[PDB]
Order: sequence, then C-alpha cells, then structure tokens
Amino acid sequence: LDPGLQPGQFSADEAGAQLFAQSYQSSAEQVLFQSVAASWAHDTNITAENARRQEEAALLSQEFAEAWGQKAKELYEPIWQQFTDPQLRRIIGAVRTLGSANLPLAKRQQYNALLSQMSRIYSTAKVCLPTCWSLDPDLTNILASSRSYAMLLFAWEGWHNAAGIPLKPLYEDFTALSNEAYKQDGFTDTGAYWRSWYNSPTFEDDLEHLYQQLEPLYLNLHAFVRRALHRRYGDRYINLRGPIPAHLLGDMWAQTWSNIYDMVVPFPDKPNLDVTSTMLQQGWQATHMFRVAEEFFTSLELSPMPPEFWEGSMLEKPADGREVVCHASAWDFYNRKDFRIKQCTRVTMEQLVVVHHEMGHIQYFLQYKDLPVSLREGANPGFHEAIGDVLALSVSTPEHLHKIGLLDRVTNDTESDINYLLKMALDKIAFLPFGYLVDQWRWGVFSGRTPPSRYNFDWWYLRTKYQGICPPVTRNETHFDAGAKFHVPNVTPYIRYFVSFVLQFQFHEALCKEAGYEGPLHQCDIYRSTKAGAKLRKVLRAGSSRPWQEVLKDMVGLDALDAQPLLKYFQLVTQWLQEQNQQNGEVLGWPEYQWHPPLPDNYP
Ligand SMILES: *[C@@H]1O[C@H](CO)[C@@H](O[C@@H]2O[C@H](CO)[C@@H](O[C@@H]3O[C@H](CO)[C@@H](O)[C@H](O)[C@@H]3O)[C@H](O)[C@H]2NC(C)=O)[C@H](O)[C@H]1NC(C)=O
Ligand SMILES: *[C@@H]1O[C@H](CO[C@@H]2O[C@@H](C)[C@@H](O)[C@@H](O)[C@@H]2O)[C@@H](O[C@@H]2O[C@H](CO)[C@@H](O)[C@H](O)[C@H]2NC(C)=O)[C@H](O)[C@H]1NC(C)=O
Ligand SMILES: O=C(N[C@H]1CCS[C@H]2CCC[C@@H](C(=O)O)N2C1=O)[C@@H](S)Cc1ccccc1
Ligand SMILES: *[C@@H]1O[C@H](CO)[C@@H](O)[C@H](O)[C@H]1NC(C)=O
Ligand SMILES: [Cl-]
Ligand SMILES: [Zn+2]
Repeated sequence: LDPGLQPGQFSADEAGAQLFAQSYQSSAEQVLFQSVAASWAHDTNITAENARRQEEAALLSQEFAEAWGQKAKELYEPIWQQFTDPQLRRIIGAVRTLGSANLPLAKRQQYNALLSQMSRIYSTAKVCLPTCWSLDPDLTNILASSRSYAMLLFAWEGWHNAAGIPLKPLYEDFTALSNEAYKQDGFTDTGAYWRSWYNSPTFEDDLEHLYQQLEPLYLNLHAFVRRALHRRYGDRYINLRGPIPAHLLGDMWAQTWSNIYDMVVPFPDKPNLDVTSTMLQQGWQATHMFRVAEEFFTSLELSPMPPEFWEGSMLEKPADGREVVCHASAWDFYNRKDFRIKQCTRVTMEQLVVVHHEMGHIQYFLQYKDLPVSLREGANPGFHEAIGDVLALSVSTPEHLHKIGLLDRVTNDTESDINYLLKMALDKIAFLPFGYLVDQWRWGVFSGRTPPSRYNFDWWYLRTKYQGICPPVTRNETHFDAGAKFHVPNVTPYIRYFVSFVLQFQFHEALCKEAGYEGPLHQCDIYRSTKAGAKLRKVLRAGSSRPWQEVLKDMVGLDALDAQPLLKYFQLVTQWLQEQNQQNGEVLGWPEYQWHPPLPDNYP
C-alpha cells in the first residue's frame, strides 16, 4: 500500500473519529474507482487477462480496507456506538468491518479467484443441441414464447444442468471462506451480516408477518393460472391439486408470469395491453427506450443522464463476439462523474420496465454523489431496488401508454380494469414467494443448517413450499439448481427484492397523494408532478445518512413496511380471482406435494 493511502494517528475519542473519517474519505474515492473500473472492463469483456486485472484491483482494495479497518477497530471499537453524531456512527461502524480483508493473503487470492470463476461460468454457459444457445437472448426467448412442452423442457433442463452442475464445488469453497472472513467481524455467519443492513431486531419475524398477509393473493392467482395450463396441456401434464411444472410460466425461474398473459387474459375483446408489437412496428431501439425513461425523470424535475452516461454505457449486447455479463446492472464509479448501465437490452414492454428499474439506480447515484462514500447507499438495499419500479407503475397504466403512443384505444370499464390488474399481478404478485425464499435458502447454507449434501433437497423444499412448483425432470444432489440463478454465483443478496415489491406500493400511494390525484390508486399517473418529484428527491439525497425507518416516516407517514397499499392497489382483481376460483371449484394450494410430471413420449 502506497504511503499516501495509509492512515495517520488520531486520538481515541469522538473528535478524533471525525478527523479519521474525513481522512478516510479523502483517500477512498481513488481506491473505489480503480476497483469499479477493473470490474467494468471484465463484465463488458470476459477474458482471463481481464479477470486477472480485476483480482489485482480487488487485492489493493483489501489492503486499503485492512489498514483503515484495523486502525478504526483499535481506536474506536468500544465506543463508536455511543457517539453523538449518527452519520459518524454509520461511517465508523462500516470501516471497522473488514470482510474479506480479514483473510490472510493466500486465502484472499483464493476468494477473489472464486468470484471470477463463478461469474465466468454463469455468464458463458451454453445449451447445445444434439451453434449453441445463450441464456440471453436465446433461452430467454424460448421460455417466453414457445408453447411446446418438450421444447420448454429441453431449454429448462439444459440451462439448469449447464450452469448449476459445474458451479457447486466452487460455491462450497466460497461459502466457507466468506464465513471465516465475517466471523472475525463478530457475525455468526455471512447471512447475519447481510441481515444487519436492515437495522431491525425483529426482521425475520416481520417478513413472515408480511408474507402471511400476501399469501392468499398468490394462492388464487396460482390456481387460476393452473386451470389455464390444464386446458392447454391437459391432465397428463397438469395436476389440478399439485405443484405446477417449473418450465411453463414464461420465465426460466418461474419468477414472473407476464409472458403467458396471452393465455389467461380474461377479456380479449378489449385493447391488447401487450404493446411489444407496436414498439417494433414503430422502430423502437434500445437508446429510444432509455430516452423515454429519462424524460419521465425530467418531467418530475429530477436529473437527466449526463454525457458520461451515454458515452460509457453498454445498452445492447455486443455484436462483435465478445463474451459479456448480460444481467442488467447499474454502476457508480465513486468519482462523482462516471455512472453507467450495462444491459443486453431487448425491445419489449417488459424490458422497458427493466430500463426504468436500472435508471432508478442511476438517479439515486446522481442525487447523493456529494455525501461521503460510506453514505452513498440506499436508506436500505430495498429502497435502491424500488425507485425505478415506482415510476414504471405509472408508465404501465393504459392512460400513460396512450400518451406515449403505444396504446390507441381508450376504455374505462370494469372489464378493462380487470385485464390491467391481472397483467400487473402476473408480475408483482407471482414474484412474491420467489423474492422471499431465495435468501431463506442462502441463510440456511451460511448457517450450516443446509450442508452441501442437501443444497438441492432444501432448494426444492422451499420452491415447492412457497411457489407451489415442481421440477419437470428428476433432480438429485449432483444438480445445483440454485446456482443457475444469476444472484447466487454472482453473490448478490436477494431479500432486497421482496422488500422492494412491498415498498414500491407504499411509495406509489404517497406520491399519488402528494400529486393531488384523487381517483383509484391503480389508475394514478404521477407524470409531470413536480410536487411528487420533490418528495422523492428528499429520499434520494439522504443516501444512508439516516435510519431508513425515519426516511420512510417522512415520505409515507409510517415507519414500517406495510402490505396494505399493495392490497389496496390490487383489491378489485383479488375479489374477481376468488370468485372465478370458487365457481370453477378449485383447490387452493398443492396438497399432492409429491407429484411430478411424466416425460414427453420420446424425449429428447
Ligand atoms: C374511470 O371511471 C371511474 C368511475 O367508474 C372513475 O373513478 C372515479 O374518479 C373520480 C375522479 O375524482 C373519483 O372522485 C373522487 O371521489 C372521492 C370519494 O371519496 C372524493 O374524495 C374526491 O373529491 C373525488 O370526487 C371517484 O372516487 C372515482 N371512483 C368512482 C366514481 O367509483 C375514474 O376516474 C375513471 N378513470 C379515468 C382514467 O377516466
Ligand atoms: C442424478 O441424475 C442424473 C441425471 O438423470 C436423472 O436421473 C435419471 C434416473 C432420470 O430420471 C433423468 O430424467 C434425471 O434427470 C443421473 O445421471 C444419468 O443417469 C442415467 C441412468 O439412469 C444415465 O443414463 C445418464 O447417462 C446419466 N447422465 C449423466 C449426465 O451422467 C445420475 O446418475 C443421478 N444420480 C447421481 C448420484 O448423480
Ligand atoms: O437488480 C438488478 N437487476 C434486475 C434486472 C431484472 S428486474 C429486477 C426485479 C426483479 C427481481 C430481480 C431479478 O431479475 O431477479 N431484478 C434484477 O435482478 C441489478 S441492479 C442487480 C446487480 C447489482 C450489482 C451488480 C450486479 C447486479
Ligand atoms: C478485451 O480485452 C482484451 C484484454 O484481454 C483487450 O486486448 C481487447 O482490446 C478488449 N476488447 C474490447 C472490445 O475492448
Ligand atoms: Cl439485501
Ligand atoms: Zn436493481
């Protein structure tokens, strides 16, 4: 470590800690920048040499974290929790947690290389036929549009085998090293560290309570869709009292069901809410999608994207053969000037929502870029994942779609309200059990309750318990199906997305009220409301300088997560689905919990 980057001497009191924190920030932007730059070079150009430079930059950041983290612990560990300045507590509390910098050098290198190899394996896996298919776009498009049971099965099985099986031995080694590192920071395991970000002694209980309020909405949506799959695929493949086969819901992970809307739409006389075809007819490209998302932000008097964003971002999958990480992500280079999105954008309405999701992250970065780096975060990680989703709730309304030229006909009748709210539910309600269960699985792995000998046994227990799905071919412990989901090999926590999907309806209700809107919640559009813009900007400029409970209270009037706004948004289709399911005499749930589908006749 460069002498200029090493901490000096500071007194062991609160006044000394103020100067320590200032001195830390003055060096940290440089170190953070070089690490983001090296990760950007790798994820937009996966090569062995670019992995090697990324691991070298990671090692420098670990040296920096060790020098400052040890000094902070030595000077302030007994006392920082009593400091009068709550921003100072936030900063010092972060610096004394070293994470992987607790590992000796040889294990640091092992750790950095494991992350490199897990990322390469996930983002370069292919499914070849008996010329090979990538996940994005090839397999994504098959899962979304094919209605041949056997083609869907071939893609689903092929993807889970290709990505999961080789990941398993690396993921075991990663888990052990991660736990060894954070145990030296005082956390019982890595999962406990991740849960600490929510600053709540009752977190797990509070989540269970939320899900108990939401589960009935999921069970009715589930049974209604299951009936529809029955008519299409028949009794041989669909058990009206068992789990749904995991490959038939339009998405590789069965996490969002919007791609089978055409199969379930209650009233097809009304205007087709699937506006993708119109986007194609009109010539929309990826850059147009981003410009339309930007103009919603500026209509609220939030910031445009700076020139550095347009010149630096990767908004399409490269045509030149490069291997890249296609999973959509947003990037803060910690220099107050460079901010980018990396997305293999495809021209669809669902992707237009993802564009808003990622641009919400960049807007957060723009609004807090002048805080100290330790505070350039969301109030919690759920806040970050929700910002763009909130605006896209307004964009999705048929009224807004009309205003931007993607929906021609105009109707305001109960049947049209039902089509809209069902299409939204296929995305927002279907996701809830998946957003909840993923980190239940990972917390059990980190705690040792789930050893390698039960990785897949326990994955499928939770997938069946919560989503009511089952694998369409037989699995055993050679498979590692959790590993075939981006966030597991790329070590990105997941409970933030369950929090986000509840939070975004709390945000929407508040901003619609501030906008002066007085109609049904699900018809609100906050476009061009400078008052709603100013209330959102307060949240974004706070970063993590204040407890998320306080920030939320200012915004919506309540200091806790609450499912009632979500329930109120969906109320009308909740009632409709209950009545459809009673009328058809459905069983709510999957009491034949053992059931799996047979194979197709001469498969492959
Ligand atoms: C589509 O039609 C529905 C009615 O079928 C419209 O909903 C109604 O919209 C009005 C407009 O403000 C709402 O009026 C408000 O009522 C509350 C009731 O407490 C009151 O506090 C306000 O001062 C205001 O008068 C009304 O509540 C709402 N719901 C009804 C009539 O059942 C809707 O606006 C129409 N949407 C579009 C896009 O045209
Ligand atoms: C674990 O499963 C694999 C894959 O096949 C699964 O199990 C079969 C019995 C069948 O039900 C498939 O639909 C499942 O997906 C097993 O590996 C295969 O074993 C069969 C023998 O039955 C053999 O014909 C194949 O060549 C094998 N495939 C590969 C890639 O090796 C495996 O034996 C099962 N057990 C263990 C411990 O891994
Ligand atoms: O969050 C992200 N990308 C989105 C894009 C698709 S939509 C969205 C809502 C649904 C749940 C979740 C899903 O797709 O599984 N999700 C995403 O992953 C990125 S910013 C996560 C990330 C952060 C840092 C480095 C790398 C990645
Ligand atoms: C990809 O990275 C290599 C280094 O391994 C570099 O030589 C090459 O120019 C890069 N390609 C692009 C398109 O940036
Ligand atoms: Cl999280
Ligand atoms: Zn995100």
